[PDB]
Amino acid sequence: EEVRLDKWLWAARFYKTRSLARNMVEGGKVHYNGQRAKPSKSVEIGAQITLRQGHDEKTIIIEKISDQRRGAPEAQQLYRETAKSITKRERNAMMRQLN
Amino acid sequence: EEVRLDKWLWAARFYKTRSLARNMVEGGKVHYNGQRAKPSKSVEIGAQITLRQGHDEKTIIIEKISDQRRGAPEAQQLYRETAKSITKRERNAMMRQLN
Amino acid sequence: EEVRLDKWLWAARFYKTRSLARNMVEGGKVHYNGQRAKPSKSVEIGAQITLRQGHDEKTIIIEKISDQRRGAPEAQQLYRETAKSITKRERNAMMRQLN
Repeated sequence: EEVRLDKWLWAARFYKTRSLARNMVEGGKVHYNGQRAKPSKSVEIGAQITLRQGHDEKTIIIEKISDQRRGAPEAQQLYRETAKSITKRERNAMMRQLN
Repeated sequence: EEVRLDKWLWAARFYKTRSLARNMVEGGKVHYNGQRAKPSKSVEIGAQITLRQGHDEKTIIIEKISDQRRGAPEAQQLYRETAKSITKRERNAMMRQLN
Repeated sequence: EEVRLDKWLWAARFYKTRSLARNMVEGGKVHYNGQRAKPSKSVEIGAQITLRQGHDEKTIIIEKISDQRRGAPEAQQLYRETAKSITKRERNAMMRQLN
């Protein structure tokens, strides 16, 4: 019911290890509702996370709270990425091919 | 718990002001479950809104009912845009200047 | 509410008849959490369904459980498609007759 942001990011399979997720938050690469955050902050439903994956930026809305890391098909249910983020993500994807 | 459509649209930050939202609903530029509606209609969870935000059309599903207009990061949780609406917005968009 | 994968797929308007839906699961054309399934498997919220529609594949998450096939505006609320599935569809799309 109460889970840390680093934990949650890990449970959602955004980062491979719990350490990587906690390093990523701490290095300011993850926002929570548009701000820098602690990795021990407890996640809320309807919160906005903005995170960096490889070269992508993703903004996702927390749908659900788990402290368990599960198979890929089963982790997706915790979050939806905004339409904003998707189009924006693929537009920069494009550009790199054209470069 | 009971919120007007014009109000909801304002809270969701689709229109900047409440008054413009009611003018938009009155002018048929907003659909509620594929039909024209009154701006005083009480919103439901899981309802379909179709609206024009500029030169685009957006179809979104109400995720959450609030009567509070809040910051941009916090308004996104009220709705998700359909896969249909997204692909279609992007279809017509990159259509406009290659023209 | 206890609903078949069968009925659910039909209620969400993925396949036009209840029989076609039962046939698609039975022919292995529908995955449930990355596996082949019985069309009698009871559907759960947050489950991952991967299905063949046209020449496309779609990955969606169960948002809601209904056993009622309702109007198109009203069915969309049972499910969301992942961003991944969306980009994958349009990638294989654009790539199609651009050929």
